[PDB]
Amino acid sequence: MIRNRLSELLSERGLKISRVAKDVKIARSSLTSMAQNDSEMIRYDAIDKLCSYLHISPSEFFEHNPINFDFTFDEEEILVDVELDNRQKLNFLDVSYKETSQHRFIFTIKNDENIGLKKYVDSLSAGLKNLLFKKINQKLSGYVSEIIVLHKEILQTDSRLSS
Amino acid sequence: MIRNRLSELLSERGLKISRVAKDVKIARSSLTSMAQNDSEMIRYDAIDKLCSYLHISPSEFFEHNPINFDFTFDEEPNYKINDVFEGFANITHAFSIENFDFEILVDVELDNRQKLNFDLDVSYKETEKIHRFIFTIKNEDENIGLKKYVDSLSAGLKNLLFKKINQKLSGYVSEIIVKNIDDIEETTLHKEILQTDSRLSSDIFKE
Amino acid sequence: MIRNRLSELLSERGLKISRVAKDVKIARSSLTSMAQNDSEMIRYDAIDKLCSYLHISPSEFFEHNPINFDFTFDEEPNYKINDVFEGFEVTANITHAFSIENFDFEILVDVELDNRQKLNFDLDVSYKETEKITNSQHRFIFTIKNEDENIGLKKYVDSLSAGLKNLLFKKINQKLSGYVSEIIVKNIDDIEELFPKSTTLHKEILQTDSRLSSDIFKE
Amino acid sequence: MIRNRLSELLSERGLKISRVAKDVKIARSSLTSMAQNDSEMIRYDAIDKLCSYLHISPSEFFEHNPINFDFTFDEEPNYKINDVFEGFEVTANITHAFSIENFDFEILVDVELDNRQKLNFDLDVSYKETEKITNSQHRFIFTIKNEDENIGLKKYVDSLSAGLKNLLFKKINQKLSGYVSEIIVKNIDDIEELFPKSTTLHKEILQTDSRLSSDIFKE
Amino acid sequence: MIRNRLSELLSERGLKISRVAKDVKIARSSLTSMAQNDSEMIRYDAIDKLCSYLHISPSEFFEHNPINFDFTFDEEPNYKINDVFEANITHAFSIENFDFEILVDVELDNRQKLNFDLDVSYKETRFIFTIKNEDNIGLKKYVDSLSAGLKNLLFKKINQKLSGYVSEIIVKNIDIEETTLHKEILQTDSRLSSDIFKE
Amino acid sequence: MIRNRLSELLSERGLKISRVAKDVKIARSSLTSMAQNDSEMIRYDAIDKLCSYLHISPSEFFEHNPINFDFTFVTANITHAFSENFEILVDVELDNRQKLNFDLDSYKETEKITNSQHRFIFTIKNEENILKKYVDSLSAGLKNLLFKKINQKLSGYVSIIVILQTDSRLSS
Amino acid sequence: FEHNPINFDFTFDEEPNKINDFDFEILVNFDFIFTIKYSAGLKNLFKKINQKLS
Amino acid sequence: LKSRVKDVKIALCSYLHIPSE
Repeated sequence: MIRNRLSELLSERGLKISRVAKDVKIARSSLTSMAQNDSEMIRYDAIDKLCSYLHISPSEFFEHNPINFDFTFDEEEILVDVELDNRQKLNFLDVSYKETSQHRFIFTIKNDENIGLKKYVDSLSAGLKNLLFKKINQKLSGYVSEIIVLHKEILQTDSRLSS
Repeated sequence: MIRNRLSELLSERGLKISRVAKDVKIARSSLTSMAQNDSEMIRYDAIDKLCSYLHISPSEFFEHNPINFDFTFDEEPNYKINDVFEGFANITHAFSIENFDFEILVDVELDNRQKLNFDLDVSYKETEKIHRFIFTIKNEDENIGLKKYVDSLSAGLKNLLFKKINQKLSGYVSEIIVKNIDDIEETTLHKEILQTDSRLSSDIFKE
Repeated sequence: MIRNRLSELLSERGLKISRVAKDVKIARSSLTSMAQNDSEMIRYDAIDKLCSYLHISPSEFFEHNPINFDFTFDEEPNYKINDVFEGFEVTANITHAFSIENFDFEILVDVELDNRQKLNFDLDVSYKETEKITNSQHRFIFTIKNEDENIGLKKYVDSLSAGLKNLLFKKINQKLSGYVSEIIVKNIDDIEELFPKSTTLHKEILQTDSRLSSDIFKE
Repeated sequence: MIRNRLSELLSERGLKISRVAKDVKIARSSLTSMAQNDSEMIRYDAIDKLCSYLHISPSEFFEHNPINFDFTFDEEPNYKINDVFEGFEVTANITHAFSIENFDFEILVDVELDNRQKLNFDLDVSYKETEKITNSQHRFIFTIKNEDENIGLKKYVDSLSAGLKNLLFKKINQKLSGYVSEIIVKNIDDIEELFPKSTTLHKEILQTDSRLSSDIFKE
Repeated sequence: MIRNRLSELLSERGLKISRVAKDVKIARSSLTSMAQNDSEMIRYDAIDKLCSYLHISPSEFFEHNPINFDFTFDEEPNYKINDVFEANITHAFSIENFDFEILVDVELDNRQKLNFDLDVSYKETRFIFTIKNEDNIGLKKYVDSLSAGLKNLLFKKINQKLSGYVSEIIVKNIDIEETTLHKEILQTDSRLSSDIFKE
Repeated sequence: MIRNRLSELLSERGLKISRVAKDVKIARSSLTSMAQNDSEMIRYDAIDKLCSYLHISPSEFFEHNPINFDFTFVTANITHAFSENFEILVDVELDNRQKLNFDLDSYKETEKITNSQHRFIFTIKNEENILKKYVDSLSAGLKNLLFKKINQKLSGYVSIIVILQTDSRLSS
Repeated sequence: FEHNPINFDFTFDEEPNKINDFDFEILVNFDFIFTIKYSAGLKNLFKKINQKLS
Repeated sequence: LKSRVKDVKIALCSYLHIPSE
């Protein structure tokens, strides 16, 4: 669980993406992608150029939490595996379709044994939780569209969870 | 100036590339390079995995100093190459250089926007055999300000800077040399020139 | 900023363009271009002849202010274009061919002083209305949407003289004209008139020019 | 006469051509051409950048003198050329290909002062010998015949400064070399060597440059 | 400014082009053309025969004055022509406004050269033009100095050149055949009427 | 008999043909031809520009005399090419209409000062010493012009032979 | 056979060295005849390592 | 324990503490 903090810092200091790109000589698209926790790799040069410009040590740019989450699906259930440190691996479910520019199916988990999992999710900070929420949805949405298969409308459609 | 400070941590811990490779499912080949500070891009999954396995925080997996050094090489160098047919593996048998002088422009940007500027001049000295071309700066008294800035850095950053500048110097010399030398069939002469490297020795960059 | 004070000198001394063009042996077209500041490169011989004929040292021929403004426009703007079918073919009129709903983009200005320090101001521009200068030509009129936070730019601009401010005002408008026209031409294709010397919509929209009225930038 | 004083300023301030080119974002070739006076047309942006970077007004960037010299070469000279045979092919030594017996031409100099009145001085030049200063490149030497009846021209030239005098000398020699090389190449055809990178006689003679050495036109 | 004085001499003597053409054996057309000061070249042979026949010195034959007038016409004129679709030139084309600048460069006996500038505007219809600024009085003071004959020659030169600039512009801008319109305008002339060049 | 005194004026004032041509904007060849009394027709513009430049009235430019004269008729070496042995009817029409008539009648010898120029000396047989008094009164320039004209015309007639470069001399 | 409450994980290096016309790292958490607490029936796992080297 | 019994690393005796059955 790791995330950038560029989005916030930029909001706090009042600077807009446009100036940041011109001053640090980095393409707008890459800088925009790096601020939403989308890119998978962060070029070292980018970290040094930004840290120098925003006058911040790399302590602020990166936010880390040792707790990790593992998700597993079959080819036929969201098998989350809270994996805290000390190799204290744990296991936690069943979700079923409930109801249906933005088409969104609201699948809903329906199961008094999630009390430990809910406590674990509550501990994560706002940004990491938002990353976790985006990650769980992205994974399921990728898998769900496979069942439906010109314009590939299903690809644009995503899934949703609630609990 | 940013480095990854992986090797240091691993040594004090007492582990080895081999163990970590499996303990955290990271290709042995990649985990090797990322330890020599010589990989352009680092992924996030690596950061979290390594930070957790060694119970550390990102703050100590990175070292950052505001000063940045940029190196622009000369476009018109004064060089004489004397094709020697006798002898050709030796390199000295294939070609020797009477002279080779070019100008290095170094720009040092401090924390404050202030952009101090320094100028350097380099000259061919001799050919040692570890072969390795050796180049030495001419003026180190009119340009001592650069030396003060280089020493203010830590050991790792200085080592990285030295690795970078030496590689860049090797690039200009090897590329310029390959253009005015006739290739001879054997590991051809051109291939031997490419593998060759050059080192700059001075008080300003002692290590 | 630098300019050729040829026009002011010619106006003051009372000479006309033809008399000078014939006497110093420089071609009229080139001389009348150098009267304005459209020309990019000037020849040494022209400077020598014009300085000798008018009894002036090169100090009075050039006026230089150390300040230097830079202009860069937003790469990804917001534009809304509605196709209008009101019989453009019969009469070549801008309003008939199309209408503009909303046009928003960012203009970043980077005032650089004589000192090595560099300031930074931002400007937001919006479309207001199209106007009729001649019954054959029109000029779109935009307006800056933030003047309470950019009083500095007004303070620095007013430090210039009349000619250099005229030169700057021409530069910003000319750059705005090309950028706005390029977006419209890329978005909408061309239509030719029914009765032809025939002029298409692309050429007509390329010839037209924009303007950026604002309390800060005038004259 | 007018010249750009970039070289003297760069020498005085201690800066070097490489540093200036990187700082003002101008290609080194153009800047080193502008260091001399070979360039004919210069850009406004170059003037602004170089004046801003060096903290100088344009009054110091240009030096101007109202005087103006115009040289018109004769259209009918007397050329005496012998096609000496000495195996030029073995070694490209110009003197082997040919020798000059007697080359005489008339140079008409008009000196236009700041006042509308103008004077007129006439000069006669003759061939003498070949300097052979460099084994690869030889320079022809010509001397002004009448110096006693043209003393007035010397008085006027000495009123100019060092740089403008240098510029004047560069012009008379460059034009004299073009007039001579053109005449010589018109008289004799070309011969090429078998063993090269091969250079013909035409190309070698065009490369060869002359020089007019006399007290009036010193330095 | 140089003119031949043959026409004045023949009238005072009492002869006529017809008589001389036979006495000096010179073609009648050539002799009568050389009599109107409008031939570009005079042959050496002609001077000796005529000088001997009239018992006159060459100095009497030629009249010379140092002042030289050079006229340069504008290259960008304000021409506005109203086309009429109903030969009489007044029916083909009618001129609204035709304004251009004439630059005059009087060269005195001394090397010093004075400069005067004149503006010319269309008045009515021989397309008669007139000069806007007559005060530019320095040019007039000099025209008066020229003798009676030389002044007439200068007036003829300006009138012919004016026709050149005008006719060309009009014919090169307006289209017709019924001696067509084009063959009429080129023949049409023009005259600059004002006190400065009064004849 | 009419000639222009440009050459004498240029020699007297010290000016050279090169400078005069540039100042008066007249081609060098035309001015050179005019300065040696060769061209047949001349322009008014040249007369005015030259007179103003030299500050001279046309009186000095032209020299005229009413007396007129009328005439009526193995190797590349010219001498070896051909190989044994005409009368000239001259008049002296005076200004008073007192026309007079003179008769002069063969090849005497050939003299070539140089290989480049061959001259045939057609000395006159002296068939009227009164003609000679008339030629004497003339000035130097007009007499030289008369010599040049008669030599040119008679040489042209003799080059009968058809070689062209060679010129015939009628001397006495 | 005998239920074993212990299983072993062995992994050699992927880059061994020596030839003429051999030191490697075995991963088990602990770390020509090549030399260097957990019934003798099963112990005879030893058999698997034998085939591993050759 | 069902897909859930992954921990076996197979697309038991020491895993569920059961030759036994």
